[PDB]
Amino acid sequence: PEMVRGQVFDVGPRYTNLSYIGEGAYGMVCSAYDNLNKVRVAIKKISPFEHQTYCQRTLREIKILLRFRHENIIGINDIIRAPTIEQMKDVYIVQDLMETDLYKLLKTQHLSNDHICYFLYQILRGLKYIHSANVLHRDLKPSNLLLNTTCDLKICDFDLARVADPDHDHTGFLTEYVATRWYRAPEIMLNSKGYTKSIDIWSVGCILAEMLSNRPIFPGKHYLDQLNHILGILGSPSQEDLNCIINLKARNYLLSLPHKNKVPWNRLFPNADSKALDLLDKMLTFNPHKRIEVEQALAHPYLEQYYDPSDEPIAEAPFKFDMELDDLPKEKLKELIFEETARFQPG
Ligand SMILES: O=C(Nc1ccc2n[nH]c(-c3ccncc3)c2c1)[C@@H]1CCN(CC(=O)N2CCN(c3ccc(-c4ncccn4)cc3)CC2)C1
Repeated sequence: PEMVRGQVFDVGPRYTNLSYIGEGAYGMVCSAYDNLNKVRVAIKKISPFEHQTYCQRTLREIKILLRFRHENIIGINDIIRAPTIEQMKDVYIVQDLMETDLYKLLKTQHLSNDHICYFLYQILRGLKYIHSANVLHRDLKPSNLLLNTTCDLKICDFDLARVADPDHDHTGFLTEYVATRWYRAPEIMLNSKGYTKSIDIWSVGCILAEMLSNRPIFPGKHYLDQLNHILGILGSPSQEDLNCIINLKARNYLLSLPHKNKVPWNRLFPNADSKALDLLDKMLTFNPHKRIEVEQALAHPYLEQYYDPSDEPIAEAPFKFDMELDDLPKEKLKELIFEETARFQPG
């Protein structure tokens, strides 16, 4: 078994000639040569079985991507693991190899408007399909948007994805959250568990702003500083939005703040297209109930050159009910991971 940066990649006969891409808490991602399709692929080695939370995230990643088939969503081409549950210690997930991600691209290049427009179109096209399956991505950010030189974009990383549950979205003020700080909607800090589609639209708004200036729009240094950044640009919420805030503590907090005027989008982004900023405004709407939905965003004048509902497919088989992985022990989750990966075994 070949080694990369001091890690055993036991991918067997089908995959050889490895090369390091990146790393994270999840494990390591590498490029490899596929000996059955004759093309280079991405392979990531995951070792989650010692903790329930790592098993939940691994089962979410696998279960969702196996049920999706869309041009703007990374697939899972193969999964390698041991023939028995007793011997399964690692899981290797094989995916299409891309050239870079939007995080890396924005460090080296300023994007023209027509690149921004096409990338935004693909993000929303993929998100329409996700949301049509009643699924929430919950961690959209530049490093989860994969790109190639032909400018194809694919959304990856569904380890925080959940089935939408608007009836159980409520939570208290300043409730802990797992998804990436800078892309969190204001309601996450005020009254929301991130169980509605609107959570993803806010993240897309953040990504659009980031493509317009090569800098994150709301770079909070810590948890409440994230809401300081959001309110710093959006200004004080309206009386109507305060009347929608649910929590006594959230309402008291917002009423205690000095009045702050809205920073105009054309001052933050003086060289941006006016239609891009009108769409940005609608995605970065404070009240999640008034925030634009994915189908409305695709229909916005900024994306009119690409908008074609007949070429923006939806899911055939939406997730009807919640996955219910929150109260399952790590041993049960290992069994489910084993069962979900069975279709890739020889025999
Ligand atoms: O899918 C992912 N990345 C991909 C995919 C295909 C690509 N093709 N081309 C590229 C590419 C990117 C950049 N530049 C050039 C090319 C790809 C990148 C990322 C990598 C990780 N993945 C999520 C994931 O697989 N999981 C969620 C987290 N989970 C998890 C979390 C933590 C731990 C953990 N274990 C031990 C200690 C601490 N934490 C274990 C499991 C494992 C499953 C999202």
